[PDB]
Amino acid sequence: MAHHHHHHMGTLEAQTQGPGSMISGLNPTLRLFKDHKILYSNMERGLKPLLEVDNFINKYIQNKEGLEIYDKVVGKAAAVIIYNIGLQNVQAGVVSQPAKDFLESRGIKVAYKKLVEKINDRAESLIESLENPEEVYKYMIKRGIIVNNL
Repeated sequence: MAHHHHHHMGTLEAQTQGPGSMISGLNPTLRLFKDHKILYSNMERGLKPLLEVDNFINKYIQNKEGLEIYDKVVGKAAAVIIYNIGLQNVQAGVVSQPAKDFLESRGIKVAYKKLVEKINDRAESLIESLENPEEVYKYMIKRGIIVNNL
């Protein structure tokens, strides 16, 4: 038994396709992981840096909770910033002694390298309570170690 079909006009009107993507041979010097698995990949310089992905962590990263991060150099600015982000699992290539100390002191599990005892910054010998990142942040402007440029 066959069925006779009733014909119908297509009448379709589609929309433009979205943008593609690009890579850089420099590779993501900044990175986010979950269960050591690559969650996200980013640069600290260029468009959408470590500063901007911080400036909306909550909005960009829904899974901020218990997440891991990777950076280049944990200086004073990177110490205050990582503390501002509030991540418990971090990795870096290099780290300043007061920075590594502060991170491990907050109970942040970190993987990084540098053999030093003291970075010559006068805030250390002046400020009694190294609890508040805003005290050192001002001196961080004074020495200008907020910009990653030697």
